[PDB]
Amino acid sequence: YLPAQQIDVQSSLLSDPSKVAGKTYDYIIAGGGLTGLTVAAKLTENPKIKVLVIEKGFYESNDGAIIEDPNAYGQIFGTTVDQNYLTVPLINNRTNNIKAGKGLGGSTLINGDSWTRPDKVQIDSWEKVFGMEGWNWDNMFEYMKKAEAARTPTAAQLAAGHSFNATCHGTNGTVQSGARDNGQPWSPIMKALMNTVSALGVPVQQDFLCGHPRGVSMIMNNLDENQVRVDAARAWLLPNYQRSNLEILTGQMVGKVLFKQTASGPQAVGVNFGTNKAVNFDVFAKHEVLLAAGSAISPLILEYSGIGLKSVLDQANVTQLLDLPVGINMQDQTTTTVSSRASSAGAGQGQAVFFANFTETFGDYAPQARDLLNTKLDQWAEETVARGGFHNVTALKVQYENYRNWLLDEDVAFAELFMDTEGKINFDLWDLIPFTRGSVHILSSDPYLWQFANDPKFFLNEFDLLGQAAASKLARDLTSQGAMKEYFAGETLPGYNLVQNATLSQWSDYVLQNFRPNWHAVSSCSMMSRELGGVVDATAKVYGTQGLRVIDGSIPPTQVSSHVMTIFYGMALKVADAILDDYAKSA
Amino acid sequence: YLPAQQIDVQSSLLSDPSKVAGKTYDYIIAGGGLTGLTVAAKLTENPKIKVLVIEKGFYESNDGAIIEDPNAYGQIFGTTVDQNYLTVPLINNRTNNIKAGKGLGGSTLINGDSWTRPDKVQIDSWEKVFGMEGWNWDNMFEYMKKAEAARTPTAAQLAAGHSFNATCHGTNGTVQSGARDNGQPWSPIMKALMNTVSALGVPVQQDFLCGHPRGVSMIMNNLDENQVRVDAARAWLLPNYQRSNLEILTGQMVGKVLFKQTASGPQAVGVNFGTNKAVNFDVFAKHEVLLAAGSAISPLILEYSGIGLKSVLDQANVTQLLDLPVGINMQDQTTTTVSSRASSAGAGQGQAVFFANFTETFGDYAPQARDLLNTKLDQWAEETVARGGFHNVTALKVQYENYRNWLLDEDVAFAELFMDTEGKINFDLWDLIPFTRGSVHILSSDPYLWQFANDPKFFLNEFDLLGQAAASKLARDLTSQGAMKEYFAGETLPGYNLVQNATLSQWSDYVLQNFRPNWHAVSSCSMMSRELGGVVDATAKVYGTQGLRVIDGSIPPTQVSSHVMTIFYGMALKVADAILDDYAKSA
Ligand SMILES: *[C@@H]1O[C@H](CO)[C@@H](O[C@@H]2O[C@H](CO)[C@@H](O[C@@H]3O[C@H](CO)[C@@H](O)[C@H](O[C@H]4O[C@H](CO)[C@@H](O)[C@H](O)[C@@H]4O[C@H]4O[C@H](CO)[C@@H](O)[C@H](O)[C@@H]4O)[C@@H]3O)[C@H](O)[C@H]2NC(C)=O)[C@H](O)[C@H]1NC(C)=O
Ligand SMILES: *[C@@H]1O[C@H](CO)[C@@H](O[C@@H]2O[C@H](CO)[C@@H](O[C@@H]3O[C@H](CO)[C@@H](O)[C@H](O[C@H]4O[C@H](CO)[C@@H](O)[C@H](O)[C@@H]4O[C@H]4O[C@H](CO)[C@@H](O)[C@H](O)[C@@H]4O)[C@@H]3O)[C@H](O)[C@H]2NC(C)=O)[C@H](O)[C@H]1NC(C)=O
Ligand SMILES: Cc1cc2nc3c(=O)[nH]c(=O)nc-3n(C[C@H](O)[C@H](O)[C@H](O)COP(=O)(O)OP(=O)(O)OC[C@H]3O[C@@H](n4cnc5c(N)ncnc54)[C@H](O)[C@@H]3O)c2cc1C
Ligand SMILES: Cc1cc2nc3c(=O)[nH]c(=O)nc-3n(C[C@H](O)[C@H](O)[C@H](O)COP(=O)(O)OP(=O)(O)OC[C@H]3O[C@@H](n4cnc5c(N)ncnc54)[C@H](O)[C@@H]3O)c2cc1C
Ligand SMILES: *[C@@H]1O[C@H](CO)[C@@H](O[C@@H]2O[C@H](CO)[C@@H](O)[C@H](O)[C@H]2NC(C)=O)[C@H](O)[C@H]1NC(C)=O
Ligand SMILES: *[C@@H]1O[C@H](CO)[C@@H](O[C@@H]2O[C@H](CO)[C@@H](O)[C@H](O)[C@H]2NC(C)=O)[C@H](O)[C@H]1NC(C)=O
Ligand SMILES: *[C@@H]1O[C@H](CO)[C@@H](O)[C@H](O)[C@H]1NC(C)=O
Ligand SMILES: *[C@@H]1O[C@H](CO)[C@@H](O)[C@H](O)[C@H]1NC(C)=O
Ligand SMILES: *[C@@H]1O[C@H](CO)[C@@H](O)[C@H](O)[C@H]1NC(C)=O
Ligand SMILES: *[C@@H]1O[C@H](CO)[C@@H](O)[C@H](O)[C@H]1NC(C)=O
Repeated sequence: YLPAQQIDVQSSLLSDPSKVAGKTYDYIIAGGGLTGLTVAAKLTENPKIKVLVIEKGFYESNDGAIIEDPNAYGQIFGTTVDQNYLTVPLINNRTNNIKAGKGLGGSTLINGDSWTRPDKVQIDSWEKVFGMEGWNWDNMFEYMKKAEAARTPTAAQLAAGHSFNATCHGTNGTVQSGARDNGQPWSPIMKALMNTVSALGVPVQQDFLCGHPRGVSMIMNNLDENQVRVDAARAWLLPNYQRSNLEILTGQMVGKVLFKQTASGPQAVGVNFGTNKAVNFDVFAKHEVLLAAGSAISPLILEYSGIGLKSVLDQANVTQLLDLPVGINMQDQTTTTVSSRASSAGAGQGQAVFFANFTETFGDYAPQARDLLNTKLDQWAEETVARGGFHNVTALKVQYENYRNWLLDEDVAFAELFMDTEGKINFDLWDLIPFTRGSVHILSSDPYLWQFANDPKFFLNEFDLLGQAAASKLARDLTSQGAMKEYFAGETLPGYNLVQNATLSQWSDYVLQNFRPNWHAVSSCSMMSRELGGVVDATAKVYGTQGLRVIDGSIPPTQVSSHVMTIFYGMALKVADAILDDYAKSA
Repeated sequence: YLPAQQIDVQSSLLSDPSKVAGKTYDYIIAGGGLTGLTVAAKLTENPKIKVLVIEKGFYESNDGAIIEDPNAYGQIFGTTVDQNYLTVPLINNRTNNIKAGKGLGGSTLINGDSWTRPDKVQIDSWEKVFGMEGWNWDNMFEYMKKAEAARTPTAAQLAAGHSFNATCHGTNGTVQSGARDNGQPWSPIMKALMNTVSALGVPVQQDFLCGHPRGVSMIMNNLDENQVRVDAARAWLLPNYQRSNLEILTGQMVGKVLFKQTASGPQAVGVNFGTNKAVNFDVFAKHEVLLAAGSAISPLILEYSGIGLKSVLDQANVTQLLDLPVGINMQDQTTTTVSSRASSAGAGQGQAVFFANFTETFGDYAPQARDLLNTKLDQWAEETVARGGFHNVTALKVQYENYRNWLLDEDVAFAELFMDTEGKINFDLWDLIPFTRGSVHILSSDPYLWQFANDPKFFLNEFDLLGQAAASKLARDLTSQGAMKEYFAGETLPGYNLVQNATLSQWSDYVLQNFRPNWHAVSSCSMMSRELGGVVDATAKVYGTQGLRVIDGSIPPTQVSSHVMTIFYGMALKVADAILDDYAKSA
């Protein structure tokens, strides 16, 4: 990594709210994150469309290594670029922190840069199970390829374990992708891990952009040729910020959507934005207001605007405009870490990802886990609804059956074991397919206080705890197994904190105390049929409203066995097309 | 509590940075918290003194119950009024959150409202040991009384356990103080606790405003007659915000102090403030720049400005202007909670505080603890300096000896067991007098990124851990002892998480995993002689600089066996007098 030249984009953007207050744009986008900027860029390709992006943070892509270098991952946490949202006290009786980016590019500023794609069956379920017409793998694959420009791996990258299936990578898109390569010798552990699991009959070197992410592979990252993080601002704003029809207001928060009443429901006419209950401004949209503030916030903006569950709104003292199941169905994953020291021979760079299916994760407990899936769905659905994770047991059962189908019938990756080397055998791992459903709701009426109860309800579903415990056990087992054993130089985490012969039950206890949110919450404004409990339709329009869409990570109706940037970019592009279709239909 | 109609002070304050950018004020106060507002109010009593307060947050005193009602304590955590600073990963390998207020009044907006005063010997040591002229109990007692307007407890409050030594309470000051009374029947547990410890020879009903806070008493709160939290904005800004010479810029952060080089060192000439590396402005001070951004932030502002330890500034890429031990010596306390359910008879409202001295805290381990204090000071001092908590072992040993003196010779309260009732026997407790010394340093040069390493170094000193373990055991033991037993309905925390017969060693392991910061960090810019490692002198001037003072919680050179609002108000008043003395000397 070399700190190259960075355009000071911020100095050409707006930071004075009085410059936009009371103005009228075609579209107002709340949140200049992944989806917000993608859509902003696509909308402003048409010179007649004036778009205002209101972003809480600022331009941070020129911050140097802490943002630009993928290898500095994590150092930005705790800075002003980290939203650092606080959850309610979780199952272990501690609040947890939600990492999320604050600044143009949102969480793409601070993420791990892992570039993989969901399983075809997961995206197909959006159309086939959730009724979202056109949201299927074939369509999304095209949009996902359209978003990226992949570079093929070098010889050393291939030898380290990379495997590139050229049919799955777009080569002409906006977001560059390629193998992370920090200049260090390649650790042999990625290959060792592949050799270990391939001896168990686990697929290896499947290209994770191809539709069936399974087994152990090295992955692409969203890095340019200079190994610079291609956050969404760099990809979509940097090239386009001089467009006169694209206005970016930084340092300001959208608090609520402004509506006018029509015969066909509330029509969004603008937003109230600002920084405080007494420092806020109205700004108007001729066409639509697009919420792209991230899955933790977009539901809140709706609730602050009077759209949400009456029970939530009443408690918050917000007059209800529309009853919609906003802020429920939220699905984040639980992450645990199993870390071991690698021998000197195992030193070097490299990450490998193991997308373990149901049986690989559960191993000898597979039969028992299968029995639970086959018999407890109704009970789990009832309990999830009872704790406020969802509102319609029948509709939730559909989701559970969908996940069950994936896990037992479709060989979908259940757990992701993310291995980092750099002198260790470090596994960050998470059960990808939670049965728990969480909630994210406002607690009071002033949007600028941002008083919310963000409750992912981790491990309130027993299967998620078992799944995480089994995945964690698997990481430990894999580390001192087969070819991996050669490089194993002692476990440090849990290390002495958990007996080496730990059973699934002991791992469960350990995991309950030592997990963190995966910070990949989705489905807080679920895009699914209204009858299934959706908040937004297939064009991301909030049901019962006009001129209002939620276009971010709040809308995926399911978790995916993948890193979400790819699908979110594809989703943002698809939604931009829908918005533009509507624009064209108004003359 | 009853929500009354509140004045919208925010609308009369500044939120546009362009309105102050480039102006010259007499004084610029970075941080409109407890000390910042107190000083700003005192300085602007003189109509010719133009003061600018730059506050990161806004006016929040009219937010309703979440701020105004002391009984809503903690609901504000996680909102925009909570700084929610992240520490580095602590001894338990978890980062922890630092609650701190963000808005006019700072942490007085979100605090527990406990109004108690330090021990006379602790304040006397500032002058006697640390060499800070005029900083002694007699002087501070008067200043502390001048800040407050106390109400005597009612008959019911007295019968519940209140006790007042009228000679210690100011009755004409600005911050009202009185018994919290939420209208509920008084729990009998405060009296039961007093009866329990009084059987053991522990003092009860000592007035904790009188100089020797010891034993179990009920305490005053900073509440007006309407039971409204008297935060510092309410007390000092609300009455005075129409002053034409008092300008408050909200929503902006001071990032660094601007200096002009003189013969006698750097002269502060103003500050750079704003919200981002590319969105910031300069504003100038004719007289002085006063840092009052809180003990977690003032040291950082100095470091961002080039004042601090070379090793820190080099790592952060900040050119050093002055080498001073900024951001070390930091002392926060560790808090643990021992919570038990109370029988129905113990129901009701009421808080009681046990200021436990050394022997009461350690009980049977007293002899062993005393041995540690008598023999390990030098070792601890070396180890504290080695881990970066301080820079001069000899000077640190002075602090250690001072603390040892307090504990062993002066009967100073060593641990505070803060009891809440309301259906429980809930003890939040902390060792008040830490031997550990933490650090708080910038990690990079952009102030607006706020990339820092806030490291309280909790439990890196063995005595602190022992002290916290012993205090925690004491809380458990007291709960089911003597008169307390009647109301004891079973422990819930640690409850099953720690065996009921837990030894001190088992408590230590427990405490290590289950503690939180007390959020009372002081001494990050210690007010002590330069030779002892001071950052500011007895008039709060940063050594080696002109026109620059640190006037907040960063400056107390020692922890105090008390809630700090009282002493911080007293300190701010004393510092205001020092500032005005200098103002007068410049014509
Ligand atoms: C906070 O986090 C830090 C950092 O992670 C924790 O500190 C690390 O703690 C781990 C232990 O949990 C420790 O790892 C040991 O390192 C030793 C080298 O100094 C190794 O000898 C040791 O290996 C043995 O134990 C492993 C774990 O059980 C086995 O996997 C391994 O094969 C080894 O087992 C052999 O030896 C043991 C002797 O204990 C014997 O009983 C076995 O049967 C077998 O013969 C560990 O790998 C790290 O060195 C620590 N330090 C750092 C910086 O990493 C700290 O514990 C955490 N604190 C809390 C409160 O959680
Ligand atoms: C997260 O926090 C929640 C909330 O605090 C935790 O849930 C609470 O957990 C505690 C236990 O740790 C539990 O308290 C028990 O409640 C029971 C009633 O429901 C009581 O019967 C029980 O009392 C016995 O145990 C206490 C603790 O040891 C003793 O102090 C007490 O005297 C009792 O012990 C006597 O009785 C038993 C048999 O009854 C005997 O064997 C003993 O030797 C002795 O004679 C506890 O008070 C709370 O009910 C839980 N729930 C709530 C809502 O508070 C949760 O565990 C935490 N989660 C994690 C992961 O840490
Ligand atoms: C720690 C972490 C690691 C991750 N690692 C990976 C990875 O390795 N691979 C991967 O593919 N994905 C990863 N992700 C996920 C990916 O970054 C997110 O899914 C993606 O950025 C979500 O896009 P979005 O548009 O939904 O929201 P975001 O990108 O979060 O953007 C939302 C934007 O809204 C702004 N905002 C918030 N509130 C308001 C308001 N009230 N008004 C105006 N603006 C507001 C925020 O500042 C932000 O810029 C990671 C995310 C995190 C947090
Ligand atoms: C959770 C909690 C509970 C507490 N309970 C009690 C109690 O019960 N009794 C008691 O006596 N004390 C209590 N305190 C302690 C008391 O509230 C604090 O000690 C006191 O407010 C510290 O005053 P200060 O002036 O140092 O800083 P603060 O009051 O914190 O004020 C600092 C101010 O600076 C602002 N600021 C921060 N960074 C910047 C920047 N870069 N530029 C401009 N402004 C900035 C902050 O927004 C804030 O308003 C508690 C504190 C906390 C956090
Ligand atoms: C999960 O993938 C495994 C491959 O790793 C699938 O195949 C079975 O693998 C298990 C152990 O890994 C073996 O016991 C079986 O013998 C394998 N099958 C055959 C035909 O050999 C397994 O089917 C996948 N699970 C699901 C639910 O799809
Ligand atoms: C801690 O306070 C205890 C009281 O709980 C002190 O003990 C009393 O000390 C006085 C002497 O000043 C004696 O007259 C009493 O008989 C003592 N006995 C007890 C156990 O009550 C104790 O001295 C204090 N400890 C320190 C270190 O000051
Ligand atoms: C290659 O990609 C195609 C889709 O284009 C997919 O069908 C096939 O399974 C992929 N193979 C591997 C090994 O990734
Ligand atoms: C509950 O969800 C099921 C499945 O979508 C649906 O058939 C039913 O209409 C929903 N119930 C109501 C009353 O909406
Ligand atoms: C009463 O307060 C005075 C200080 O004003 C103090 O000197 C005296 O000791 C106090 N009395 C008791 C009993 O604490
Ligand atoms: C170390 O501290 C001691 C005690 O204050 C002092 O005498 C000595 O001068 C200090 N520092 C230096 C620079 O040596």
